[PDB]
Parts: sequence; structure tokens; C-alpha cells
Amino acid sequence: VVVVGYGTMKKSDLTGAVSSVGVKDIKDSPVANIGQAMQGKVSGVQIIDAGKPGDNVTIKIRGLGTINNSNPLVVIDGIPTDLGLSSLNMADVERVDVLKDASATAIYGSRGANGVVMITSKRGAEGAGKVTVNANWAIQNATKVPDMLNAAQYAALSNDMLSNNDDNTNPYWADPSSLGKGTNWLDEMLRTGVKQSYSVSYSGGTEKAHYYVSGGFLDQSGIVKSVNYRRFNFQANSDAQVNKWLKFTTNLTFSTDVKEGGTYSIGDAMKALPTQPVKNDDGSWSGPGQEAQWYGSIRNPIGTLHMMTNETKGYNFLANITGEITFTKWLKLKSTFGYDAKFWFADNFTPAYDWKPNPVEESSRYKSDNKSFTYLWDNYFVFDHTFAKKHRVGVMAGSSAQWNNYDYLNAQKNIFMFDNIHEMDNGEKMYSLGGSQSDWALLSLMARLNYSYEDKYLLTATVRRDGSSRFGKNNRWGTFPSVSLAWRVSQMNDLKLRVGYGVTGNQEIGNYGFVASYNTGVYPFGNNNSTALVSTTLSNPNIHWEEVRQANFGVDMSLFDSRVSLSLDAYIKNTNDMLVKASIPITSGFEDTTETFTNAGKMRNKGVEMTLRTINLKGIFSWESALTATYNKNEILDLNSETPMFINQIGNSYVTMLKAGYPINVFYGYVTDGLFQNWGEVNRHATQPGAAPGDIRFRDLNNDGVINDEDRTILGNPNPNWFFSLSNNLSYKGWELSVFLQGVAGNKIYNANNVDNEGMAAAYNQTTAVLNRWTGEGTSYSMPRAIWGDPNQNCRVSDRFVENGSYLRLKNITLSYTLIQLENARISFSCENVATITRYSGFDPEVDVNGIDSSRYPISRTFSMGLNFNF
Amino acid sequence: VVVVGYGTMKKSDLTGAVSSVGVKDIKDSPVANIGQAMQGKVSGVQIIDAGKPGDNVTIKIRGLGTINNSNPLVVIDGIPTDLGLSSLNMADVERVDVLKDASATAIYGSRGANGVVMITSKRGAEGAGKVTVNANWAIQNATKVPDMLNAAQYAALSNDMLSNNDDNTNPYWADPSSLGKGTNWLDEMLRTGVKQSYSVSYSGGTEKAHYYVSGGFLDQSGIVKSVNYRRFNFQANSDAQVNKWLKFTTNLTFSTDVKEGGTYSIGDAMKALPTQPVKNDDGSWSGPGQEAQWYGSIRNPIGTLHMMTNETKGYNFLANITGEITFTKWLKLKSTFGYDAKFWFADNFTPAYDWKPNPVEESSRYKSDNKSFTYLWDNYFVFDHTFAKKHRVGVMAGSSAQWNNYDYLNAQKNIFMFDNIHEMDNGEKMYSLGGSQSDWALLSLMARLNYSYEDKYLLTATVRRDGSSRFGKNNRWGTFPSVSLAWRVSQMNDLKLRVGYGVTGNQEIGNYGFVASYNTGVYPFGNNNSTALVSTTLSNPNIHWEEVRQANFGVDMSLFDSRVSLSLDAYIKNTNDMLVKASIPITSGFEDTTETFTNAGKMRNKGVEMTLRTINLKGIFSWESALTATYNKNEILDLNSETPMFINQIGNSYVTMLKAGYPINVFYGYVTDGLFQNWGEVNRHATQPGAAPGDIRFRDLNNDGVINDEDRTILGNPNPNWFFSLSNNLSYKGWELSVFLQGVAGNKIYNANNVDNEGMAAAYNQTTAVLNRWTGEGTSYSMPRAIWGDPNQNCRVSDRFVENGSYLRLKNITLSYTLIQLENARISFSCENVATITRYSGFDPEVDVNGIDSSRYPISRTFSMGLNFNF
Repeated sequence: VVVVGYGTMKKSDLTGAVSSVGVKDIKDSPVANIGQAMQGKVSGVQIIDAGKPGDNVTIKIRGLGTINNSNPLVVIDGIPTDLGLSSLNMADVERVDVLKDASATAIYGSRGANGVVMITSKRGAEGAGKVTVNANWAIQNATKVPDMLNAAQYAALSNDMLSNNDDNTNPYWADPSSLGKGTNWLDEMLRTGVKQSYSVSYSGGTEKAHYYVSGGFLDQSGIVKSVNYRRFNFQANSDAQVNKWLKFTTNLTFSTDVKEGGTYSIGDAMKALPTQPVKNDDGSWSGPGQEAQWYGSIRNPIGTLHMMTNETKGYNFLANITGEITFTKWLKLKSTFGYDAKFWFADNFTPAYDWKPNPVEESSRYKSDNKSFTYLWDNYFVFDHTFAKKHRVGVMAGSSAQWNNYDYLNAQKNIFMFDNIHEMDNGEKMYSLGGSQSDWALLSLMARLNYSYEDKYLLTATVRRDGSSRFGKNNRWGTFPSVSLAWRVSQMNDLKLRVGYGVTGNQEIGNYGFVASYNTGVYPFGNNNSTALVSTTLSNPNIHWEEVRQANFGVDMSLFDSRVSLSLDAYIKNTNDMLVKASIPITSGFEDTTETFTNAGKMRNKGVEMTLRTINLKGIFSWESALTATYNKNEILDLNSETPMFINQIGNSYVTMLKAGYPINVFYGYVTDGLFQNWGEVNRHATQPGAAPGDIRFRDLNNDGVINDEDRTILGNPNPNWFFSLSNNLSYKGWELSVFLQGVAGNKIYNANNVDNEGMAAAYNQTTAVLNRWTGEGTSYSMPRAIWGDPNQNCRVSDRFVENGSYLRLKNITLSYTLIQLENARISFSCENVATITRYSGFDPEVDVNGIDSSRYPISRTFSMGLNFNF
Repeated sequence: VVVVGYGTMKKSDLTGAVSSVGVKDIKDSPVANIGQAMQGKVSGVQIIDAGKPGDNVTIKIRGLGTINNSNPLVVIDGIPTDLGLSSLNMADVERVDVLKDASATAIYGSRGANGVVMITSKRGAEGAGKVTVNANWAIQNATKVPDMLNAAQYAALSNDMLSNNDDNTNPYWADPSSLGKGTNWLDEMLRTGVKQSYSVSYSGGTEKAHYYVSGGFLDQSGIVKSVNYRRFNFQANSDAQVNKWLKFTTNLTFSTDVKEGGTYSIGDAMKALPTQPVKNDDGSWSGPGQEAQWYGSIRNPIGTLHMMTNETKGYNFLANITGEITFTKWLKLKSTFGYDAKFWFADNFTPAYDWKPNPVEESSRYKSDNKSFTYLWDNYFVFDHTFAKKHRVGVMAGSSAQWNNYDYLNAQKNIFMFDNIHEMDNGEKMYSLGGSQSDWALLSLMARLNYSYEDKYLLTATVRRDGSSRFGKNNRWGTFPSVSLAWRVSQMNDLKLRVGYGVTGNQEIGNYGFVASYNTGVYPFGNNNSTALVSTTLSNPNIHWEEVRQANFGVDMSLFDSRVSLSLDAYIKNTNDMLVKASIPITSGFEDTTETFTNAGKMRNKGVEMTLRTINLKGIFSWESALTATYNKNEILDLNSETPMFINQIGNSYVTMLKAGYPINVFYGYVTDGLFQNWGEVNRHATQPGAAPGDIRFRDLNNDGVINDEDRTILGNPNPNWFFSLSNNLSYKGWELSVFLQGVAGNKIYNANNVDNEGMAAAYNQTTAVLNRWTGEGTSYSMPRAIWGDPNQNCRVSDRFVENGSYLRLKNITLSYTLIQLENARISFSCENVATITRYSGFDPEVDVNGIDSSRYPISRTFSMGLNFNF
């Protein structure tokens, strides 16, 4: 069975698009959190990894919905919470269910617009008690590392750059070959990480009672020099039947985590000169020389990493108590109470040290505290009866309530005298101090009806009325109806058609968005000053949710004597009342620069999803496979404006651009043609400031003869079009082998790291791609010359830094064998990210949503061995 | 059965002094916390109430042991914690056991020197499930309120005082009778409190599993105008038998509390003049006039109470997981892990207001955070076998470990502009900021042996080795052996004799007591200054625990066909290695003013305890009774000094005094003889500065003719000698009546409130006892005259302010009757502190340990009605 919110339903009776992940999938994954364990295992959901331990992945369902927060809703044991997925132990997760179509997400009303993720924990089973012990060890190494120049090559490049600009060169760098090799910062900054995990739990069952107690421990070290992560978990579940008409359920969760790490930056490491030794002759940390144009101004990364310490602690508590009263055979009442408390603490300390480029003469300590409490209370009725042995009617109706509180505080001191003893009482000079508070509330009413007719025609209807404090006084309440249909053709072995339609909403618009902002002012009287309030950012009492309408069609098929399955889904999603920039009339007394928003935007998404599974080979050898494909298309309809929006500034210009009729986050820049070879080509070409031979030539889109801002166009679409995956499973006498494939094609990636690593206009270490630069006529046709300051602006926004993002990756290969009194015993060996096929030149093709790569944490490759016991 | 630590034992097999409180006692108590519910119910334990909601009572076992922290040790479900008793729900407490003699407290070693309190929670029972619902409502009112003068009487007193000192009087107070009555501050400051409590729980049982889930809510309002207290509780217990040789136990506890209250003071209320109206004609708060000698300088208490707000929140988490492995039939292994986390938060805010005596022109906010985490891990073996069907041997041995961490932080800001919006971001001026950290650890080894011989001779031996980080490097480890004997004469129906002897220790000496303190200094060089450290309070690497030796004798009897019981206990307790002030030689480079301590003090305590129970009447009427008596004597042997120690300064002099050969905290002051009647008596009496007719005459202890400091002696002993109580219970056809008596006699109380309320030397409101003062020759013989400034120092430390502390109180009278499908239903009516018989003149005879009363929270009288359901 599957969970669809406020109840359970069979898979065969589902009238919407519901996808589930079983225990058999998440059983030997070497990943830490559950988020990385379901990447590519489900259709219609895109998951992007992060890499840093303790972080969470990014989940997007059926493409981007708005230009605002579009993250889905996470529900844990019926409690909608904001807890991160990295804080949940994977060893005690039963199954994960994802709701995509509006026919199933309408039950949540004002929150189920971007999809709902359901997580269910394990429970005890009837019979004798069981004890399960698990362990795992792993090592991690970086996948791909860019190649940088050595001391001699950098010296030659610097000499060429300074000679081309008619500037004095380094007196002792006239013989680059004598310098040698130098120091590699990337090799010293990276190491091999070690990950170990342990878990133990026991469970039992009885016809009237059940119990389950778990607990685990995890320790992980990052691939960089100083990052650590620890996590402790504990969970207890219970279920008792007090009498015939009473029943109780209890779920408790507790977890802690500790995060460490120094001050580091990948960009600074990639820009550190290879001619500088790590340490001086006396052991002190080195630094750049006095001449900025010869040594740069990059502070030593290793010193900052090994001298600065950052720490963070967190504590999380989750509770859930559920009751149930049985009045008659066909009537039940259910009550549920939820609790959730979180705490955060931060601690930073920067010792005072005389750094060569910029010394630090003031040691400081930073601390911060955080709290948050969330409550829930749900009450609803359950009805189920059969009429004339054919008609089945199921009606559920009730209410819900939820509110939250938040607070924080931070401070800082200085001096501290001795570095070893740096408690808060040691310092004397206070630096900063502040805090605030926020809260919100929500109320709702729900009603759902289910109908069946001879197992040949199913009809479901749902209506929900929601009211939140985030909305204005004029749009406090709203209604989100829904309806779906499903019938079977059989009553080619089976066939089923599903049609649905519903309306949902999104309320992630922040808090206190209907209140203007005032700044304190004074008005001089004859001899006294009186404080006055000046209004700014006028109130908007018409702010409400964002409307989303969706239509879905589904087909279910079974072929070859119920051996293979097929699933086809086509959806059209429309977004209305999107928040966009508003227009402020001059007669209103305010200026247009005020940041006021209104519900006027629109967006449209559509695509097709596919799923196919085959189980062909049987007998001694068992072979299974699963093919998943997904297509999506994005389009922006209106933005309530006549001018495009420019965001995501890189360098001194904006990269992305938003315009009606085009996909989101599309690039916008110049187009490169070639390289100048002589003055004759420059003279007869269109005018261009700072033109010289060996520079990049830009095309003239408009026939005006002048290269200017108007010569820009769309470069590429960061949103991919095709998502695909493939899995295989073999089994023969205990031995089993699993191979998983995953890849994404149809997107472009903007490499922002190459802006400074290929510009050759500053004292930054370059990559190996600058060796074949333009040093004369006919020497090269793609790589320009080296010049200090870049008068021609060869590093501007153009198609030079745009690369294909399509890739195919071998995700996981796992081989395990099944073996004092014991019941079960298995040993597993697995690997992650064994190989990758792509044309991208960088750390990893996996980038963020808008396709911009700028000093991201590298993705590692993991080799692990497992172990599993069972008493 | 009873719990004695790391196991259980039958009551009949106990070889030491162990007392227990059953469920039948704590079943209808209207008190909030468990501490107030066991006052006088147990012999050898003294409990003093507090009165303020959310506070904890003071517990002392068999008299004071040291001049330092002598509070006992609290153990909850085998976890030694510092959690207050007010944070525990009384509805789910099974029984409370107290260990007194050293023969039973030696198992805890370095912590069981002042007694151990054991608290056990309820657990599920085999059979069908049960549901229990409880409710209670109550009201509270002050018991006794002192009587103060009115406007006319105060005006007359002020006129007399100013005329006797030859000073100008109030021009418009020449006719006191025209003033009227005035305002009573005590009547306005006090109200009637309301207390309500609810609880609900369910439990079940199975031959292999058990469970128990509880939860409650409590709200209480104090008798003063603005004090509130709320508490939420939740607890879940489980016990499962996975297989034949495995077993697990789990206990979880969670609780929160919120405390409020303004700025108030009983002393200021009792000193406010009755001629000042509460508010002015325009509604603003009133205040004292410009003339200090006519109106005083007492700020308005009502305004401070209603304008200043203080808030405090707390969160507590307690966990306990226990395992057990059975190797053979006569061998078992047990493991236990304990967790404990606490959080505190504070919030204060004082609005700026122009108070008449001292205006406040700066509004400030104060915040504070607290954390504390404690861990435990115990592992020990259990052996039990029978030899030759007669000899029974039980051996237990193992280890233990425990450590703790602590941290805190606080800050403050000012201005805040608007009072309504006072978030931390509003303020601009930082005021203060600080924090610190502390920790400790402990390790131990344990071993206990039990022997039996034909149920006629029992021998028990126990040895424990402890090591803590609080001790010096020279006394890291120690040993605490023990031994006891017991045999039965029968093998007058039964007879049993118990003899025991053991050595325990106390380690409540603080943290980092072996580390000297340094202060930063500078030393001027030729042109620069270098920081230097100056040593102070030299290190003491010889600091260790405090040794206590105790011998106990016990007799158990049964008379009249096992109808009545009797218990006699005699104990002698000696204290060694007590921490006292040390002597610093001049050659050591330090002064005598340094606060250094060493183990040199001694103390001795002894007494007799009695217990008697009768169940005489049977049949339709059931009558039961219990008589408890206790005698104790205290004595101080040595203090490693030749001069008495003076502490507890009141006014401008010290009251208490410590000296060898005398009890602790004994008073020390002058002795009053009478009142001067004429100048002839003054002239022929011993010299006395500021002598005048109508003043108090002090006796001359030494025949020197001069009244000076040497004319002081011991006034009284605050430590009582006799503790007694009596209880009765009736039952007839559901109806039951219970009457409980309790009283303490043999102690003196020093009334520090009368120092300012009877001195008549300042602008303070006086009590009604000043009406019959000395206004002429022969007018009075006890009450002196009224004079401004008190030249004779009539309010000095003497026997004038010493009153008898003996009292007898009617504690509780409870009447309850035993009555839709239901199983049980009862309605209960109860009262608390119905009447009190005493000669003390004050709020209540219940005072602190040293017998000093100074502006304490009044003790209220409670009337309550109960209700109990059972499904």
C-alpha cells in the first residue's frame, strides 16, 4: 500500500501519479543521507548533489514552477516539518513516496504546489523479536582535478604579459627554465576522506502491541584538509490496542550533529601562484611580495585553513502522538498531535596574525544561538461502507491547525589577549549584538470523497479551504477544489486509464509581507527636535497565494502474460498570480525604486514521463531491469513588464536574463567570431574600442557598424530536456550484482571559473589551456593573446565560456554475497561514480539550477565495503 | 521490595536503615511537587517548604553534617542527576526510598555522605489495558498577615519621634485624627491564587513486554499579584524480552516550564507609609515627597510590580537505556547508558519611568542562555547461587563513569526608543557581555557481597574505589569500605537486631579548586611595557574529599499477634577532613587574607529515631495510626583555629557565630535587662554611650563596669531537638477520612523583620506593637521610647528579637467518597494548613536552616477538590 495523506490507499486503486521507493533500493547505498540515495531512481524528479558533508541536495519536481522558492514539501510521519534530510538515519526508513500531479497534492491545499515528499519509518512486525546490526566503512577521493601551470610556465606567461603591455618584468624571472616546478596548492589542500557508520536496533510484535527501537552513529571526514561531521540518532516507535474501541500510536525522534571546518576557498587555491613556497625557512607561513603586479594579493589558504576554526552544533526533537476512537463498525475518529523543537549554536574564532598582504591585528570570537518550535493538531472523521455489495463510499472530513515561533541572538568580542585562553570573559571590547523574532499561523478545513462501482469506475473528489496569517486582510481565505477519474478497459492482460485535474497553491511568500517599513527621522522645532516616522514601501493588503492549475493523463499497461509493465504520463501545468515587480505611480507619493510585489506573473510547463520494467530471465539466474525516461519543456508567458530582468551578476555584468516567450535563466551575451591577424582586418571591421591584433572579434548582430550593448542574444538554455536512467540486477546462488546508470542531456553550463583562470589580465595562476595562446600571426585561431588589463574586454559575457552539459555516468556497482548462532549474514562491496562520459572541462558537470559554476565543493568517488548481521 | 542501588532487596532482608513511601500516601495531596508531599512522612529527614511556585524544598538528613553544602543526592531511575524535584510529575511516581545509614549509602562512595533519595517511576502491569484520568482544582490564601499602623497612628508616632529628637515636624500633621485611615499595601499586594491540574495516562502488560505512557499539565498562580507558573510533562516507559538470553529496558522523560513575575519585595511593602495614595489624581503612580525625614525614600512597589516583567523558560530531557545478557542460570551481565540535557533562558525588561525617589531614564533588556549535558555508563556482573540448600551467596562487581559539561552567555542593551517595540535590534548601546565554561569527570570501581545462613544470620560487605578530577594530584583515588551484620532472635512474635558500620565521603568542593588565580600586570622597561602574571591564592594540590564515619544500631519488633510494629534506631556520626580556613605563613610570600582551604575540621552528630504503627479496629470500621518521633543533637569539635567565625551579617553586625564545643549557627549577642525610669538609675548604672531615660538597659556579663563588645553570650540554638508526627485513617463503606499531624519543637527563631519595623528610628511604617511604647515614667517596662537615629543603639543584636520556634500544625484533612461505562470513580476534598498553634509573631514559623526570617514568601492555605476516573 501507499500513503496519500490522511490515510492509505492501494496502488491498483490510485487515480493519480504516485511514485514510491522500496526497501530493496535503499539497502546498500554508501551515501550518507537519504537524498543522495534516490538520485535518478524516480521519474519526474531532479536531484542535484552538493558534496560537502552535512549538506542537503536540491529537489525539483517536474521543472521549475516560479522564479521564487520552488522547493517541495517534506512530510515526516504525517508531520509537515522543515527538518533537513541529512538529519535522518537511512537505516530505519521504510519507504519514500512522492506526489506529483495536482490530483493527489490538492489535499494539502496552499502548500502542495511544488510536490509533496512522504517519508515513512519502520515499525515492528508480529512474531519473535529480531536484532539487526549494520556496519560500513568507506574512503573518498576527488574525481577530476584541473591542471595548472608550473613555476616556469607561469614565469613565461607573466613575462609575455608584461612585455605586451610595455611594463617592467621581474628582474630574476628572465630565465624561467631555472625556476623548476614549484608548489601545487590543489594537491596539498585535498586529502583522502574516511567514512564509517554503525547501527543497531531491535523490534518485536504482538497481535495487540508493537514496538521498535533504533540507534546509529556516523562519522565522516571531507576530502579537503579540515572538515569533520558527526551524527547521533535515536528513535522509538510504539503502537498499542488498549481495548476494542481505543488505540494509540507514538513516534519519537532525537538527533544531534556536530560540524567543523576552517576558512577555505577553492577559487583562492586555484589562483595561488606556484612560485610561492608554503612556509618560510623559519617555519612561518609565507605570503605575496610587496609588488602586487608580480606576486598578487592572495592570502595564504593553508594558513587560514589551519589557523581559523568554525564550529556548529544542533539538537532536534520530534514527537507524534495519535489516537483513534471506534464508534461503530463503519465510523472512526482520529486525533493527532505533533511537536517539533530545534536548536542551533555557532562558534567562530579568528586568531590575530600578521599576514603579508593584509595583516590581522584583532582576534575576535563570534557566537550565535537559534530556537524554533512548531505545533500541530489534526482532527478528522473516517467513513467507509458498502452499499448493495457493489457501491463503496469513503468520506473523510476534518480540520487542522499549525503555528511556529522563532528567535535568535548573536554577539562578538575582541582582543582576548592570550590566544589559548579565549573565553568570553577575557575580552573587554564589545563589537556587535542583535536579535529578532518571527512567527506565523495557519488554519484549514478538509473534505475528501471516494467512490467505487464494481471495480470498473473510480471517482474521487477533494475540496479544501485554507487560511493563513501571511495573506492580506482582503484575501484571508481560499478554496482549492479537485476531481479525478479512472476506469479499467479489461473489465495485453491489463489496461487502465487515469484522468485528473485540480488546483493548488503556494504560500512561500515570507512573513509580514503586508506591512510597510518606516525609518526614524526628526523634524526641527523652534528649539527642540521631535522624532518622526517616514513611510516607505507602501503596504500591500492584497497579497495572496499563487494559483497553479494542472491537468494529467495516465495509461497503465501490462504485456506478455503480466511479465513487463508500462506507464505513460502527460501533464500540462500552468502558473498564475506569480509575484513580480510592481509599478508605483508618481501620484502615489512614492518612487519606482521601492521593492513592492504583486501577483501578476504567469508560467507554463509541460512534458511526458515514462517508466518500463522487465523481468525476463528466470530459474537459477534472475535478471531484472528498469528503464526510466522523462521529457520536459519550460516557457514564460508574462511578467507584467516591458523590459527584461537581469540577475546573477558575474564579474561586472549580468549573465542570466528573464524575458517573456523564452525559458527561465537563459544566458544573454555577445557572440565571438574569431581572432584578428593583422591591422588590415582590424581597420576594415566594425569599430571596437581597444582593438589590436590577436584579440577576439565579435559579430555585429545589427547592421549598424558599431559593436555595442545591442549586439547580444541568447546563448543557451541551462534547463535540460531529457532525463534517463537504467538499472540491472542479477542473482545466482546468493551472489547478486547490480549496475545502475544515470545521465542528463540537453543543457548548457557557464564556466565562471575560467573568467579569471583564462583572462590572463591579472596576477592569477592560469590553466594548461593558455600554453597554445596567440604569440604571432597564424600561431593560433582560438586562444587570444596575453595582455595586462585586457583593453579589448576579451573576458566579457559571450559564448566563449559556454560548454555542453550533457553527460552519462556510471552511478553504482554493488556486489554482495550471502553467507556461533546466527540467522543471516552478508558482505557487500560497492562503488560510487566509477566513470563519467562528458565533454565538460571542470571539476564535475553537476552544477546548480541556473548552470553557474564558481568555486563549488568537489564531488568525490567512494569505495566501500559493508556488513550485516541478524540474530 | 525496595531498591538499594544496583539491584533490589526485600524489606525483611535489609541489614540497614531504609525508609520508603508508598502510593497510598501520595494519592490525594493538593501540593504541586513531590517534595512538599513527603514532609513529616519519614523519620530522620527534615523538610522545609518555600512557598513560591516553581521552587524546591530544602532536605536535610539526620542533621547538618558540615558547614558547607550538605544537600543529599537525588537518583532518578538509577541516574544520579541534579534535576529539581519541582520538574517531576507526581501522578506517575511509584515510590520514594531514602537511605540514611552509612551501611547502605557506602555503595555510592564519594557522594553518599549526606543521604541518597531514590525515586522510582510507574511501569505497566500484566493484563488488560488501563486508562487513568485525574483532575484537581484548588485555591490559595495567606495564613497570617501582620498588622500595621494606620495614617493617624503613624502621624502620631512620627510627631513623637521628631519631638523627642528636637526636630521640626510636619506642618499639616499636627492633627493626626483628621488624617483618617490611609492605604494598606499588604492587602493590595496579595490576592487569592488559583491552581488547576490535569493528567491522563494509559498502560498495558504482557508476559514478554510492557509499556506505559503518561502526560500532564499544571497551571498555578501565586498569592501575590503577578506570579504565574506552567508545566508540561511527558514520559514513556518500555520493557521487552527479545529472546531467552536478551532483555532491554527504556525510560524517556520530557518536561518544560515557564515562570513569570514582576519586581517585588515584602520588606518594601511592609515599610511603605500608609499616608501615600496608590495613584495620583491623574492616574500616574505616586511617590515619596521631597523631605526624606517625613516621607522616606521607598519606591512604589505596585508600580514596579506592574511595570517590570521577568520571564524564564526551561527544557529538560532524560533518557535511560538498559540491557541484560543471561549467560548461565546463575550468572547475568547488565549494561546501562544514561543521558541528560538541560536548557535555560531568561528575559528581563525594565521600562524607563520617572520615579519620584530615584527616576529611571534608561530602559534596558537582559537575556541569558544556559546549557548542561551529563552522561553515564555502568557495567557490572550479577551472581546468585545456593550452596548445600542452606548457604546463599550474592556477588556484584563492576565499574562506572560519568562526566558533565556546562556553558552560559548573557548580554544587555539600552535606550530601545519605543517601549512597545523592544527587540534587540532596536537598541544601539551595548552594556555587557560575558560567558564561561566548566566540566568535571569521575571514575569508580564497585564490589558487593551478600551472604545468608539458614535465614538466621545475614552478612553484607561492600568496598568501592573512587577517583574524581576535582581532587588534587596527590589524592586522586580513595577507598570506602563497609560492613554490616543482622540476625533474628525468634529463629512478641518476631525480633531482629541490626548492626552496621561504614565510611563514606563527600566531594561537593567545587571545580578547579587546586588551581591558583592570577591577575594581569605590567612591568615598565626602558621604553616598553611587558605584561606579567602575579600569583595569588597559592595552589593546594592536597585537596581531597571529606571523610564521614557512622555506626548504627537497629531493633525490629512485632507485638500483639503481629498487629503493631516497632522500630528503634540509634546512630553516631563523625565528620573528618572538613574544609576550613587555612593559615598562610609569612615566609610563604603570601598574606593571611588569601582564601585558601584545607581538610582540618571535625563535627559529631548523634540521635535516636523511632517508628510505631498500629492497626487495631477491624470489621466495618477500619482504624489505622502511625507515630513517628526523632531526637538529634549536634556538636562541633574542632575548627583548626583559635578565634570564632562570624557570619550572616544583619544590619551592621554579625548574628551567627561558630565555635568549638557548641552547636552550629548559634546566636551571639547582648542581654537586655530592662528600661531606664529616671536619671538616677542611669547615673548609678554601668557606663553606656547615648544613655537616656526610657532606653534599654543591658547587663554587664563581666565585672568591669563598662558595657562593650565583651558583654556578649549565646542566645539560642536554631537547630531543633524533637521531630514528631501523627497520622490517622478511617474507612467505612467507601467513605474514608484521614487526619495528619506534624510539629517541631526545641528551636529559636531570630526575627530580622522587626529590626526595622520596631526600631522607630527611621521613616518606616511600624507594627501595632509600638502603640504601648514608653511615653513617660511607669508607662511601660518592655517597649522603649521613640527616638530618631537611635543614639543608644536599642536595635542592636540581643535577645530582644529572639522568639520561640516550637509549633504544632494540623497539616492535612482529606475526605473522599467512592462512587456510561466506568470501573472506578472517586471524589476527594482536602485541606492544607488548616490551623497552627505557636507563640511566634510573624508570617509563619517555617524559616530557613539558620533561623533567620527576612522578607520571605508567605506560606498559603489551600482548599482543593479532586476527581479520579478509571476506564
